[PDB]
Amino acid sequence: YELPEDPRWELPRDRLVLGKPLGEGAFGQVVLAEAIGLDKDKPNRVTKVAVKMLKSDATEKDLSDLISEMEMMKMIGKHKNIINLLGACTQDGPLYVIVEYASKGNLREYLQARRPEQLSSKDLVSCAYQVARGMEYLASKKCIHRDLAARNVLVTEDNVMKIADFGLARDHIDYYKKTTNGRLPVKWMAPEALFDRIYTHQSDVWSFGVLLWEIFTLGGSPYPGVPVEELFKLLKEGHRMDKPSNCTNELYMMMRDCWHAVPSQRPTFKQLVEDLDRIVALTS
Ligand SMILES: COc1cc2nccc(Oc3ccc(NC(=O)NC4CC4)c(Cl)c3)c2cc1C(N)=O
Repeated sequence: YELPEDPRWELPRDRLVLGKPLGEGAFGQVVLAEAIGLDKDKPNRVTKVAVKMLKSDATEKDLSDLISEMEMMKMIGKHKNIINLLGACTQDGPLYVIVEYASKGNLREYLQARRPEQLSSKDLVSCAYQVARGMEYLASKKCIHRDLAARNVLVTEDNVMKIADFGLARDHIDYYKKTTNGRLPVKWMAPEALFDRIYTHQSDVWSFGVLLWEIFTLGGSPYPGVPVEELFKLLKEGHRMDKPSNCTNELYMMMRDCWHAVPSQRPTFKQLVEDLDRIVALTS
């Protein structure tokens, strides 16, 4: 275990004041932290940051995984609407990967806590637009998410949506095994991805369809009370979820377009961004 230094991102450990943990192990031992002078221009400023690290009893393969994650972020590059890499502590101690902090939790929790401040109809659509922008970027950089969901969209102090866990490789996951927090991850998967193991930017758009439904149900659980075996039957039968209560016909049509049985007929993020752009413009 000897990691190579990268002076682009390298940060001294003495510049990193660690803090309370974040988000229930959902992202693999993350903590709140305070980085003293990330920006070498203003070196006397603290910045609130998130810091992922390896677990108490992590394996040699877990380290391999965490490095790939770090390098992935390096390559993909910066965008407002994704979790950006800020730095890392690689030398003379455990690996710390420092990323942008998102004060107001994930999107599911964010929406649930703000059920009836209010979110204007505009806020919700604005929020959906932002995720589409973030996904357009990732798509432009050949990056397939594979698990796009409100659970993996974080929200900042400034209410900016930041996509997380995009990329994060692996290779036949168990459909039946749940998120121990209380979630069945297969319900976001497109049929081609679910059945045939074929992940594409189109399969992500299917998931974005489900994410839209999540938004306009203020953190609603999709296919509630439907076990795995039943979900298979439903998707096979061409079943699609009902329109949310607070959700226009235009937006529901967008969901349905995202849930088009034929992958190539689904709209691209590029298109979704443009449509959402226009729709945000006309909303209270
Ligand atoms: C308070 O809520 C959170 C804020 C967070 N802010 C930043 C990063 C977080 O966690 C993450 C979330 C994701 C990643 N990693 C990636 O996004 N990696 C990308 C390349 C695959 C990392 Cl390091 C840390 C946060 C998690 C929570 C929370 N309640 O769970």
